[PDB]
This record gives sequence, C-alpha cells and structure tokens, in this order.
Amino acid sequence: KQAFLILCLLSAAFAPICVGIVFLGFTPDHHCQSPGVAELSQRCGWSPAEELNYTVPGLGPAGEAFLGQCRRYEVDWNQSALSCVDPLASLATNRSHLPLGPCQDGWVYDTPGSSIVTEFNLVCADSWKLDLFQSCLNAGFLFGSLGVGYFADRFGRKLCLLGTVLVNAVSGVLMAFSPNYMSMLLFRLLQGLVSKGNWMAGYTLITEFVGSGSRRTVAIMYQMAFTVGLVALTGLAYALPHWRWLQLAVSLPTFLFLLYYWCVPESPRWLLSPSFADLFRTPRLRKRTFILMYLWFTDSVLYQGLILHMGATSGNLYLDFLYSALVEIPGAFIALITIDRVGRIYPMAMSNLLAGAACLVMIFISPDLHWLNIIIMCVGRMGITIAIQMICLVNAELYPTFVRNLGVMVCSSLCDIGGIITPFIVFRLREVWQALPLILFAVLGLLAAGVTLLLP
Ligand SMILES: CN(C)C(=N)NC(=N)N
Repeated sequence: KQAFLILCLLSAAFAPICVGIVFLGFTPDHHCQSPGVAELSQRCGWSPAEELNYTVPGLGPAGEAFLGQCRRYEVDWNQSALSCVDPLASLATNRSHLPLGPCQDGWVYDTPGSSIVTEFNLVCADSWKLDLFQSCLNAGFLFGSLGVGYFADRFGRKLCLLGTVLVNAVSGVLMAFSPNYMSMLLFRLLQGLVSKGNWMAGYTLITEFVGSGSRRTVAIMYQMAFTVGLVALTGLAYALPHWRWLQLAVSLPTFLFLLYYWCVPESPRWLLSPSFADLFRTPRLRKRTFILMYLWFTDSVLYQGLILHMGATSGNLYLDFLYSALVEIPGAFIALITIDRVGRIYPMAMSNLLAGAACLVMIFISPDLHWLNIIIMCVGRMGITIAIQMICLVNAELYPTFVRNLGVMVCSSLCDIGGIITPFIVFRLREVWQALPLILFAVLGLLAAGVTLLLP
C-alpha cells in the first residue's frame, strides 16, 4: 500500500531522532590523558589492561571511579628513574599521598568509534551538557506541540507540511556537520520543533484517510512503525560506529522522501469556540484533565527514563536494545486485543503497575544476573508501551469533540515537559546513587497505576 507506506515511513523515521542519543552519545570508559605515560609505557612495555593498574587512580570503597575518570597523578612520567615494576612505589610511601590534578591535557576513550561525548569531551563537570542535548530536543517538542497549531492556522496546510518536512530533513542532515556544541544544540532544537509536528500531521492524515472502523487499527499499526524505526536505528548504529555516519544514514531517508513525494501526484494528503479554561471549568472535568496530564507526563518520563537508563547502564547495549524494541510489537498486539476484549482502564492500570514493579525489582537485582536484568527491562518496556497505547485512545475518549483536539495539545505538551525534565533525572542525578532514578520511576509508575483507576 503506497498510501500507507508513505506515512509509515514518516513515522519510522521519527524514532531515530527521539531515542538516537542512546547511540549517538554513549559514554565509554575513560581516564585522564597523561603526557609521558605513552613514553614510559613504550619503555616498560605495559599492555592496555596493565597500564591502568599503574597509571590511573585506583578503585576502592564507594568505587572511587570518579578519581580514575576525572583526576590523575601529577607525576613526572618522563623520568627514566621510575620503576617499571610499579613507578608509584618509587615515588611515595603510600599511593594515597601522591599529588593529584584535573585532566588538563585531554582524554582517552576506550572505543574504536566516537560519540558526541567523546567528540566534545562532555565528561566530568561538562557531563550535564549531555542531558542538555536531549533537553533541547524536548524543548523543541514543547514549542512544537503549541506553536504548530498557530502556524498551520496562519500558513497553508500543504505549505506547512512541505516546509516542516524539508526543514526536518535538512536540519537532521546538517546536524551531522555541526562543528561545535552550540550549533549542534541549535539543530537539535530546530529538529525538535519540526519532528513532532510532522509526526502528528502524518498521524492525523492517516487517521483522516482510513475508515472509522479500521482507523483504530491503523493507529496501532502506525505506532508499530515506530518500533520498526527503533529496529532500523539499532541496525544502522551497529553498522556505522562513528556518530556522524549514523546521523547521515538516519537523516537521508527523510530527504529522499521529498524527492519521491514531489515526483508523483500525492495532493489528497494535504488537500483534504474551544478555550483552555473550559478544560478546567467544572471539578470533575478539571480532575480528569489533571489525571490525564499526570499520566501522559508519567508515561513519557518512564519511557524516556527506561531507554536512557538502559543506554547508561546496559553492558551489551546493542542486544539489550534489540530485545527491548522487539517487545513493543507483542505489546501492541496485547493492547489491541485487550482493548477489544475488556476495555482500557484496567489494562492501563495493570500495565503501569507492571512497569512500576519492574523498575522497583531492578533496584534489588544483583546486576551480574544480566539475563534477569534484561528480562525485567523488557517487561517494563512492554508495560509502558501498552500504557502509551491505551492512553492515546483514552485521551480521545474522555474529551468531547468540542475540546478533544485542545486536550490532545495540552496532554502532548505535558509529555514534552516530562521529556525536558527526564534527562537531568536520568544522568545528572544518577551520579548521586544508581538506585535513585529507579526509585523515582517506581514511585511514578505505582502512582500512575493507582491514579488510573479513577478514570470512568
Ligand atoms: C517518546 N515520545 C514522546 C514519542 N515520540 N513516542 C511516543 N510514542 N510517545
């Protein structure tokens, strides 16, 4: 189906943009680059795993990995007077007493490729800027979910969608060529503006075309196109290690889509009072609005939360991610079936409870049981996927046609606000205690579970 394919491609191409940070911006293990260590290593013959025993701050209670990652012994490594057995025994009565400094001269990264982290040195004190990368995108989303309606009111639909697709394709391509963090964040923001606009527009068009009976099914099929997008993201990120190659390979298809769309007649897609206060005027409607806002926020937070957490902590990222993407499909069938069989409130509650429990269990798990961790992670991802499917319908059902679209605009803006807050909770906060983010996700999931039961 051409008329179906041309929109599902525009859904599948959105997933590499939203989640791509997990592959464009991994943080590999690193230590302070150390001038003269290469010379002393050449003299003494230290192998890669051996040099880190003698040339980096040692681990201890409470890890001390921060010292290894962000400090270095200020030793005169050029000295041939140093012992090749262990130079630090020649220099101090105890290693603890050596002079220590910051990595003034550079960084060494254990990867054959590169990521934005490795390429702009977003390590140690700079590491917040990495969360600033995903935050700028979700800020683009927030400005999109509100400004796109006004724009499309003031600018013609065909012109609007042509513009936003061209700008998405270009800005995504140009991001690969950004030479500095400022320009990269600006392209990330422009793409944040236009990507959600395109995604919502394509969704609207596909649901406007398909008959009202099949429309509901086609919505879930359009979601599953996102999962196929995640699978493609994994494949490309495995074939193309350097983040620029990946960014081009991700962006190009949306460019070629315009070279296709212009070459053949596709005009029907574009050719074919509400007030914010009225969403709150009455206490029951107001309460339901608050609940839907909360649940959209919670599921956004948990979805990006689990994906970024996995990106930050998984030991076999590519298969830990592949086996997680391919779980949304069974999740989609479980959703569609259960929606038809017994409704939507009980599934949305149970699936949020399942997500909360899965997050909580990941606190207690012994992490060497990688096979258990990946299973619980999959159970969580399935849960939050089913909940997102359910709430996409429930947010239509609980608002009347007089305000339904404004309710969607609100809820989506709440999702984008959660997308803005989630990164700093996942990374910039995780350095306090690795349980913390999972405690938050557990609490959020359990509350979303309990709160859900109040909806009619
Ligand atoms: C993570 N976000 C906000 C998405 N674009 N995807 C989704 N289906 N919610």
